[PDB]
Amino acid sequence: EGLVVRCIQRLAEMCRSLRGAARLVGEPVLGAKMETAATLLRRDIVFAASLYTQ
RNA sequence: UUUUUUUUUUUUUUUUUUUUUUUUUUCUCCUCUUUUUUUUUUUU
Repeated sequence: EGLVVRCIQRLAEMCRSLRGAARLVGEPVLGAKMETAATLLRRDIVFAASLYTQ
């Protein structure tokens, strides 16, 4: 479980960039379930990162 | 005997206003028959 988190943070970027395409076309049927997936993907272990964040 | 790298949730907020129910039409139009008009009066 070292490459899973990197694959996750790679997936979340394309899901964040598909919103601009769904908005450009004008088809919010997919842009709504994609927004729900985007908010459904953000966990807390992903953002742990390093020790002295703050 | 299969390594290394590919960022992410738009920025903004400390704007004034001194009125008052309604609201706006419909034309001129042959009234039939015993009468002058009876009448005080008293019992409420």
